[PDB]
Amino acid sequence: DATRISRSDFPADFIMGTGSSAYQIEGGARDGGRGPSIWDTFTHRRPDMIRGGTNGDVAVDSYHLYKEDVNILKNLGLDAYRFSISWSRVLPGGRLSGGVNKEGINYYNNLIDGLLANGIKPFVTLFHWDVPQALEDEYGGFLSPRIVDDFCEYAELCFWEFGDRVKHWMTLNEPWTFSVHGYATGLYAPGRGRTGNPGTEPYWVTHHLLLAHAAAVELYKNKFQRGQEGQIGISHATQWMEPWDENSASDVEAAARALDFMLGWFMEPITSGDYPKSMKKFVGSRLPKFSPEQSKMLKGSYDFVGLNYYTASYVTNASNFSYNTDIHVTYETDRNGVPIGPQSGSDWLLIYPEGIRKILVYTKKTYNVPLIYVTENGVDDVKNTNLTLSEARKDSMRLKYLQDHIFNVRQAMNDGVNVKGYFAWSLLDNFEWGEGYGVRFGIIHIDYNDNFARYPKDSAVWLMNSFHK
Ligand SMILES: OC[C@@H]1[C@@H](O)[C@H](O)[C@@H](O)[C@@H]1NCC1CCCCC1
Repeated sequence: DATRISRSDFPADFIMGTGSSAYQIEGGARDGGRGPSIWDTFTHRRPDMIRGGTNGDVAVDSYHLYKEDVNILKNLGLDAYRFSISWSRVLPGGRLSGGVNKEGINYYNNLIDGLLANGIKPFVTLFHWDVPQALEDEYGGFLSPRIVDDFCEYAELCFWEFGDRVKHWMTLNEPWTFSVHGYATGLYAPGRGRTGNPGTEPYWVTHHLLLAHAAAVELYKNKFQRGQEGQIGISHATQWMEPWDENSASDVEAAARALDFMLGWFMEPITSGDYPKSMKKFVGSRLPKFSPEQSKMLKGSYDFVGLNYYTASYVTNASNFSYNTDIHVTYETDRNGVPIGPQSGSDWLLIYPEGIRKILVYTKKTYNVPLIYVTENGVDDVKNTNLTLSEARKDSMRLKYLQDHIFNVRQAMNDGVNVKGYFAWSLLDNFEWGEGYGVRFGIIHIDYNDNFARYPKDSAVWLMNSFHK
């Protein structure tokens, strides 16, 4: 019975928490010296790409309301909190010569300090998609190898300013999503590929993302880790991939190829220093090569890996060039009119709790990761502006979703997966990228009509009751 899952089913030192990213919650987009990110620009110049034409100028105003969020996190009672630093908040021009923003540094110090004063461990992501527009404009951001050294300078600033208090770092969050939705489908910032080339740019972007991650890891391990004694890893997008027909060799290979193109793309480089065999074969000359020094730097470049999980799909074989077609699979939601899971508030999120278990087991089996966190797992409310607060806060479906997924994490730990922590996504309803504000992922409700007033959902209350202390 999943409804009974609690902290006493986990080791005493198992880490529970919640999450956010800077662009999605902070606001103060031009306050306290922040420079623009590619997401400010995308939402400003291309509001048609956003459901409701909205943007993160104000988001849910966590920049000004940080003390209120810390009070929420204290009452919630979980050990940890995962957030990202906005690169163009601390470095408005992305590179050092664009200026060092002291006030932006003070904001993160205030947040870290409030978190530690309340017994909450900060888990901090350097890059959650908000590339400085200055670097995007000067040289194409992640399209250019120039991004590697600038990300390193930025990482080093953060390690220096915060590393005495921050002990868990992640270089990147979902570089998969960043690369694919930014450069293959062109639906997320910087909006390319839909002037862009979905057949070449996602592979260059991912290549530079990997090299940025490698160089920041090397920087931390060689220059900060002995003095600061923290850990550094990375968070990856995952989706469970199931063969459509369990007895079809062709579907078994296709589901594995889908895993290769989503997770393997990033996991194999940090495991053996090269891309998956299947990507080499299907992408060919369009997949960049790592130099021997790059391979050596990438291999084993983490102290832990976080996985982000939402949903699952059946997979079968497919029937000029583009990342989406290179995978050579067709996704399927149903077997004989039975969907793999029911929909959440979003039609792409089919609830399949076993998938987080299979994705954990798969990651240990294939990549032999010694330390794994679930860095994101969560579900969105059905869209409804007709509900009063007593009704909107009864998130039965999210409560069941978390219970079921956390139960599956425990199952994966019984299978031998060394999971060290689990972070629900998200702490607050927030800006859901291309979907804007209508998609609510929070365990804490936001009232968009009244200065983003916070109110806990039943899921938050159950997390506190079941997992506090
Ligand atoms: O959309 C849910 C969260 C975001 O709010 C967060 O910024 C990000 O890390 C994660 N991506 C979901 C993931 C991305 C594309 C395929 C669907 C599922």
